Amino acid sequence: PHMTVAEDKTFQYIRQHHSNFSRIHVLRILPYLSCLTTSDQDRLRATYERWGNQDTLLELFTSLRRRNGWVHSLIGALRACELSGLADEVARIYHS
Repeated sequence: PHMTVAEDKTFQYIRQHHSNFSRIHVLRILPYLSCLTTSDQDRLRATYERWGNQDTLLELFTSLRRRNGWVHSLIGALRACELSGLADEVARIYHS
């Protein structure tokens, strides 16, 4: 019963507006996402190498969604990676 209404709403927003998020660079954002496990990190770096940014970004969001507090992890990480506008939009949806 983990996932909250706000989390789901946020995930669905990112899904519907995925092209808004295309300038995330997966490799740069990964170490900031403290909600990911070391195993998650390992797998996502290896996924990136094989499939590239665009497909790995899809996998990143579904990977995030399985973890505690991913929304706030993502918001923090977006700010840390010079994407504060994306952070603001995500926070706005979460609190809506």
